[PDB]
Amino acid sequence: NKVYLANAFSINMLTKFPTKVVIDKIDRLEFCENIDNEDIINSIGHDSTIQLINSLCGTTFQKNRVEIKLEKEDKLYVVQILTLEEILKKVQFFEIIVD
Amino acid sequence: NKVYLANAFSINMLTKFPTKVVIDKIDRLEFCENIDNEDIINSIGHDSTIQLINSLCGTTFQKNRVEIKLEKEDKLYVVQISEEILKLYESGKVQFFEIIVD
Repeated sequence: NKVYLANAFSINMLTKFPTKVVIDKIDRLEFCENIDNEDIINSIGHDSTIQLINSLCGTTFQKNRVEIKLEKEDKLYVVQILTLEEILKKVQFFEIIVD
Repeated sequence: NKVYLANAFSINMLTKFPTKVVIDKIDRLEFCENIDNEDIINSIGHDSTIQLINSLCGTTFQKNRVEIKLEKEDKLYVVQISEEILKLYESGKVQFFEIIVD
């Protein structure tokens, strides 16, 4: 089981077919809880994104692009849409689980 | 139920959460067989993509842009884009996918 963070989900991440995926819209509390750990693989490359999540979840990610390829049992966490004030200002958080 | 034709899949297309989708990579034969039908809903807005599909499947779609909103049981057929359109399809950068929603 590996767990990724990105700004979107794409069909291009899936390796095996046919594949079942469960998708849920989650709140900021759930989102910050599950991304705040050592094993999560960050694939968000825009700094403004990286700041937005570091501000709202009090984490320390650095902009790091990776081409992620999801396998059975992998999880993907997605944020969709600076300084503190701006970040507080529209945003959604999703959880994607592969089977 | 509704069946769409698109050039992308997006989380915003889903109406209820949590939701499950089954995704399959299909070949040209199954793709063209499933979109060559009366009640399909064409969401593709570019002419490049639409003549490419028509060339390949022998269909006669038109550039029609729509906001897709998938509910339970709806199906989506996607042409996934990873001179300009021909380069991608013959570079091995265009693939075809079946998405059934739950």
